[PDB]
Amino acid sequence: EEFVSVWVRDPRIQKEDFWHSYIDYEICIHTNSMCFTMKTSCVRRRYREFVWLRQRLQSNALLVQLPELPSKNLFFNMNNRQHVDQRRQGLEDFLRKVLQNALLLSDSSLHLFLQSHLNSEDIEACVSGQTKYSVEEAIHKFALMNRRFPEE
Amino acid sequence: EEFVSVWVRDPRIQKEDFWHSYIDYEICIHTNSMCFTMKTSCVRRRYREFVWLRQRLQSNALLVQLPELPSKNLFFNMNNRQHVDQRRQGLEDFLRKVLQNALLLSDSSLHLFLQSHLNSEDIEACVSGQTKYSVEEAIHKFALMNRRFP
Repeated sequence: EEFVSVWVRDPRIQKEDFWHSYIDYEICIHTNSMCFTMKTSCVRRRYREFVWLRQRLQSNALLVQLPELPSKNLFFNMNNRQHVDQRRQGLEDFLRKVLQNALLLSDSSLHLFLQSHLNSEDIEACVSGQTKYSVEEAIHKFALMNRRFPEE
Repeated sequence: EEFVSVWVRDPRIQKEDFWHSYIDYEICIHTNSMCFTMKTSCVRRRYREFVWLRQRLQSNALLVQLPELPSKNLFFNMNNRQHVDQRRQGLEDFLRKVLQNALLLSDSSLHLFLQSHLNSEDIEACVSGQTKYSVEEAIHKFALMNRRFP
């Protein structure tokens, strides 16, 4: 019987030796549902991308009540363990709830967010019909790159 | 439209401690079909397991002619680059033909052979209903273990 499971884990600093470092997380999906292209996926995303995601979803579903995100960057300090953990929990809760909703499950944005390398610009390009590649193509190409699959 | 692609590659010698040696191969599937559980898979199998597979398939589809397997087995010398290559080619051709056939595509044995770690004893157990886990379970657990998922 159909299930979908999601973990957010493994916080890591990025561009650490630059100005403009940021923290991102790993998002792992495991499902047996027809809804997803891949039954498993791990992808890395940061809070600002979750924000984009939330608002993208909100604007295609005016009547839907999106779940909360955890606290904003302004109130986030990576040296406070409790911060980084609260953020990860919150981002898990957010996705868990989102994924319980079939209308949202039907948004290619969410799928590309979860099962592709594409950033928000390209996601928007892709679901709006303006890229050479389809949504399925992008997802498959991510799995091949990501699983170091040989051949083609 | 739906596609399915298979490669057999990366022959390797397997040296269990003893005077025990064999070659196995990597079998990689890439598909976008609803027929398969996973859209990608890489698993390692050996010639003898193919032999098992072919007889198992033959016996659940008694009206289908199965493509042949490569036939030079006694002769075969795993230190002859060309022997091992001629094999892997044959095993690719075997699977490619097999997969073009929808009756065979609906045999769980094939799926477990391609998308799980289970060996033949367990495959048989599993498709017979004698294991605690289902077929879908075994395939999903393989992908999780294999993709180092938490």
